[PDB]
Amino acid sequence: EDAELLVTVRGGRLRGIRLKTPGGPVSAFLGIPFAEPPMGPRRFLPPEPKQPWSGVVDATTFQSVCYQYVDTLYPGFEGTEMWNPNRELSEDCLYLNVWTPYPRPTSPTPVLVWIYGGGFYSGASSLDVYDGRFLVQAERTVLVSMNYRVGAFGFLALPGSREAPGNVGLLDQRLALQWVQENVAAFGGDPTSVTLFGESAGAASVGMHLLSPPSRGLFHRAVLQSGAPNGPWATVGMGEARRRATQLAHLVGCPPGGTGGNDTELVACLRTRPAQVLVNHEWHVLPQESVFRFSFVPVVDGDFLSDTPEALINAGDFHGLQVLVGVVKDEGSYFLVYGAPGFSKDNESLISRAEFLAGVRVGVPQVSDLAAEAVVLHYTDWLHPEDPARLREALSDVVGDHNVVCPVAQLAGRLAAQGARVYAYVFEHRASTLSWPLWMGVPHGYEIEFIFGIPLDPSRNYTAEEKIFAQRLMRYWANFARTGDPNEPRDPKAPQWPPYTAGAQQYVSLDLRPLEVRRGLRAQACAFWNRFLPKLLSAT
Amino acid sequence: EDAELLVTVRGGRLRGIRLKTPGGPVSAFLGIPFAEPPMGPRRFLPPEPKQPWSGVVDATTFQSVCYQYVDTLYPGFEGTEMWNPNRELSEDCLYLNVWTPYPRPTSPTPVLVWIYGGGFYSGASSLDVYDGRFLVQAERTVLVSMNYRVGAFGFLALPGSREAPGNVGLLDQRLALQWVQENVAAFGGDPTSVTLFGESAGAASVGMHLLSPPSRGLFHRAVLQSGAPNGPWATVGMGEARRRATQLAHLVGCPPGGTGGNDTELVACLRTRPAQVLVNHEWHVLPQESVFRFSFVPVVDGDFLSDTPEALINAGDFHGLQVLVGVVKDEGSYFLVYGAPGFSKDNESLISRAEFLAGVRVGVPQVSDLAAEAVVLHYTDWLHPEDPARLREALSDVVGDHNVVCPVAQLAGRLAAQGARVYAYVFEHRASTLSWPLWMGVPHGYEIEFIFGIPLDPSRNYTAEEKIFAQRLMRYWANFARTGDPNEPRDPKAPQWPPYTAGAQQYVSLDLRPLEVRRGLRAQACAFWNRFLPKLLSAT
Ligand SMILES: NC(=O)c1cc[n+](CCCn2ccnc2/C=N/O)cc1
Ligand SMILES: NC(=O)c1cc[n+](CCCn2ccnc2/C=N/O)cc1
Repeated sequence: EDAELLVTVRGGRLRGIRLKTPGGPVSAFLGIPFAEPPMGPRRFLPPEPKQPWSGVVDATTFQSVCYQYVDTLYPGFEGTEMWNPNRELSEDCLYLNVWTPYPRPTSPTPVLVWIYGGGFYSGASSLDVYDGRFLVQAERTVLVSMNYRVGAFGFLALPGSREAPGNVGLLDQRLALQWVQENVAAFGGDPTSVTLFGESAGAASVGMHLLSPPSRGLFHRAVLQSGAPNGPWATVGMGEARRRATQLAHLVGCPPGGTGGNDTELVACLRTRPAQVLVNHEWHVLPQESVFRFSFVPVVDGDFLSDTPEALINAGDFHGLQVLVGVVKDEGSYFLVYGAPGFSKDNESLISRAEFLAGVRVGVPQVSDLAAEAVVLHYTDWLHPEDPARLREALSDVVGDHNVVCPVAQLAGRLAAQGARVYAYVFEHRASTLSWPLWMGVPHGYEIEFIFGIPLDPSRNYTAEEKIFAQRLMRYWANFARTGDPNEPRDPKAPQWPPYTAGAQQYVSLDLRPLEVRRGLRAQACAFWNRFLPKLLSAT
Repeated sequence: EDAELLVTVRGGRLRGIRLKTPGGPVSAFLGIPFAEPPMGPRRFLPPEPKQPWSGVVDATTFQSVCYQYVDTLYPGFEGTEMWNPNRELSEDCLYLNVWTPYPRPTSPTPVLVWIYGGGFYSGASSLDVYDGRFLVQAERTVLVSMNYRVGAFGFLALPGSREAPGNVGLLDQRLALQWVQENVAAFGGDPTSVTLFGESAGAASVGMHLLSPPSRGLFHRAVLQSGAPNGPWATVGMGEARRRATQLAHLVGCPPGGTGGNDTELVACLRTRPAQVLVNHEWHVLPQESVFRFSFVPVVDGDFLSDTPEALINAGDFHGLQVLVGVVKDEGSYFLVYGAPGFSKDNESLISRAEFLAGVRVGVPQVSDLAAEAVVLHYTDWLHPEDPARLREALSDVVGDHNVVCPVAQLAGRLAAQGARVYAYVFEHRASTLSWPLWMGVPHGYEIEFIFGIPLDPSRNYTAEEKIFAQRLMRYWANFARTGDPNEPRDPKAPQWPPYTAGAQQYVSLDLRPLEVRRGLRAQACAFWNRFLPKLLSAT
């Protein structure tokens, strides 16, 4: 037994495991319980801190994945199954993982806290692409990642009641952040240099912690990848959250016909149902047929979020804060094979204009007929209004701009103009091992494997240029964690990454080629979403 | 060493296995290849007989399941998992199984041949509910069950071409019937007393072998359980079969962008696609939103079926043939949860009047607005036209009568009036271990476990009375297989089972109570489907 695999924390002792990288070993502590199991009477309730334990807790393997829907659209397909749970499903899932270099750093080291995405209905910290053994070995930093409750178990909200207050999945993340403040020093980490970074729903979660006062004192830097809290999918109304929760209870037989009419007996009936029963009816509570919309998401309850995320961003101070935001080239292509008519991953998806007009109503739900007419005007090439290849790219840009790119550009503009130093990027490299069709380009979620240094894994068929590209990306994220600046504090030979300002709107392209500075995060297209369309809906 | 576990057939030698029953041992020969693997260039082609092999083929375990869609509507639910494949999926699946008593019968024994159901898109002969160790031990008969290609691999039809002629899944069953004629004597079976029996799509398959001359001379008695070849779901036209096959090719990228669209190049493109790719787009070719409809079913091609099953039944002679038909009480309740609005297995499914009107358009597709009005009249109790419990039962009877009961009642009428001795039953016992909700009553598919003597398995939690009831049904089915008459030839004390005639229309009820003769297989309801509705559609 080695001396660096035994660590004592405020709850007790843990035995870690020594992972192996092509360039040196690394210590890991996988499966640390940071909360009591939210089972039985504690379902839908905020997390309670883990009670101290006797003996040594085995932290050599990942723990259970929180109960979640499992994607069955393309069974056996690598592109979809790489995001499915790789452990057993259980409500006993509130566990975090810590990677630390070997030998353990004798000086305090910056800490990176990863929050997985998955539309607030799925995801796990044990996926292969979230392996932090390569980022910790190459850049000698401390990586922490936790599981949080997703779906109804983490975001079912009956606003007003105390049996289902909502946003408990966000409280799972906050409790894990407090755990890092109280225990990351035992692993060689600096609790005064914590960098939150997440992707999609994790990026939205990172943004919601910026807007929540109790969570702001737990980290110092933020990285939002392909997501933002002001997105049209990230939050839901107090009344809509009550309707979605009530219909879910109706589908599972709650309340028993017909006694009961208050939230106390409604939640009491939900707590008796098996976990899989609630999951099988999760998608049946959405109001409309749509893509990029999810049943149970964070709610604006006045507690965790005192107001809407857009309001908190406009009227907030962000001085002394470094933020790194960015998107991929084709944000919307991934979500079109999940409901848009005429789209299939097994053909070229050469849609007609009739299918394009129907896809706009699916990609942009809850809009008037006039608002839909404005969308098809701005995204139609009127020289070739019937070209299937251009209509395919157009609908991909419609979903991408409406859901990811423009809410990110809106957030990045307000952050830089209110004190924060913001850096922006656009990931434009398609991995050579990508199993999705070519017409999707660089889809949503496929920059994560390069940030985590997955191409360094010799058992995978990546190219030599992609391995160098992975190390360069790991340097950017690490430099931003230590200094708050992605540039190398002493490098003059490499091109510089200029900050993003509301006026110049400068960003860089991440590719196999060196850095290239550009201007405008789709400024012309996002002016329609952020400026005009709000006013087009105010007048019905 | 047991000598009765080594059998030589016309292809080679086989090593069997001796299974255990609470009343004695039984020899089993599971996984006997009866055809060459239909892979590569043989996909969509008729089966070729298995060429003789050297050595000894191991017949001690079930072989692979044919490629098929897997139900993911209720993951982990016993009611649906029990029909999913229990072996690896592979196109190498043409294997049959033989159960024979120990000691091997020294006299020729009648042979039962089982054909599984599953809407021609799924099913396997290796399911636990199809285990023939109990029927063979208790009644000392020979039970044979085979796999046949389902879905597109067994019923994709481009009529006209020889690259995808259609009905090859039915030809897989015929080749297994010819195998029984040539080799069942080696197991102690009588090839002059072969009794076909299937359920749902298997029952329709048994009915289609009665109407095909080449298959007629391979068996002598037939049992059709909850299915008939004249059902609105069992067949499809040559034009519709071409449209469904062409769209499936389009969804998988066939033909390539700029290639000719003839049948030779189209089937050649489908043979290059992986098996799972064709399965993932199987349900995307149905024309309308409907229940109890399946993509690739047998086609009326003029070869296997010279005319429609309805025509061949009317213009056919059935003298010297004993048929046993029957249905369960609640045939339609199972299919409601797959798409009828307001239906869910986890609540009471107390639908409204508006949901009932929408469910009629789903349960009875392809009909005009006036035809749907007539269905609403016959199945609405106008004294309580909005009672949710009565509307739930009404839509269950709508789907049950339209798809199962009335197509069965018409088949039994024309058979008895044209020389065949027909016996009819109605299964009315709900199993005590049934996991489906109580409002479904006796769902479709849950009499099979009692015919196969599953309650005799000690590991199951069935009641004592259900074991005696299982032995009764095994006696009825065996007596029919032996003599063509389900009644006991030695016991005049038990109530007799009278034949079904076109005038008296007599049947019996099967439950824990003794036999009870009734009259009319939904005579008033089926007169609407079999007599009036065809005339209502002729005048549009
Ligand atoms: N069982 C169903 O009918 C069903 C419907 C919709 N979904 C939503 C798929 C997820 N999705 C939709 C739009 N974008 C996404 C995200 N995919 O990662 C799943 C299942
Ligand atoms: N949304 C889908 O991908 C889909 C899956 C399965 N189906 C068919 C389910 C099975 N079924 C439908 C109607 N009747 C049945 C019988 N099931 O046993 C339809 C659509």
